Amino acid sequence: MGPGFDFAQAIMKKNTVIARTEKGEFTMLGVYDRVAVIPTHASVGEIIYINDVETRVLDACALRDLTDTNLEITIVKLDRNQKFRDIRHFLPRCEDDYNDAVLSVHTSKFPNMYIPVGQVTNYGFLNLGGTPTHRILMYNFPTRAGQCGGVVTTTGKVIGIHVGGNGAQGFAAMLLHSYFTD
Ligand SMILES: COC(=O)CNC(=O)c1cc(C)on1
Ligand SMILES: COC(=O)CNC(=O)c1cc(C)on1
Repeated sequence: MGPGFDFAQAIMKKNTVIARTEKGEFTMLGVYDRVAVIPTHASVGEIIYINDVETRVLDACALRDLTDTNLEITIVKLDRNQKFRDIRHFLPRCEDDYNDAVLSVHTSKFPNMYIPVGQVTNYGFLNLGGTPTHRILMYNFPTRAGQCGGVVTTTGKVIGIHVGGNGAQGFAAMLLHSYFTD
């Protein structure tokens, strides 16, 4: 409807795939080459389905900060025959707050879904499903089962992936440029 949704759509149409693990179907953001991200609770294994194609996982790493605290981001390298458009220049360098964010989801259950979530708070520490987690972003939307791995954008920036909610607020893990230096 407006430039927030325009940026979000441009990211979904070229930089997302549907990832299936034993723990369900997730929106998965492709970042550069064959490298993508998914929430660590997806429990990526040796094989994953990508748009319903059996795909070998070449490498997967559950990120933690230098306090050895969960970040809830897994970086996956896929044995795929095609590279993602490089979107690393849209990743923030620092932890920050944001206005006017969009959460975008693409699965069999929720195709072409875009949610204007509004203001995003650098919340930081949260107990997420019993797991102490850092760098959590918070927004006041009653997000639901099926939105995990959804992409959080502003106009011009890709700032996080949706990892949970409590029924009133939703929670995302930050994406930082430093995660994807090669
Ligand atoms: C909204 O209430 C909160 O708990 C937010 N916490 C902070 O202020 C905070 C945490 C980190 C890291 O940087 N600022
Ligand atoms: C503050 O309330 C919560 O932490 C709600 N829990 C989740 O969002 C959650 C995510 C996963 C996986 O398992 N539980």
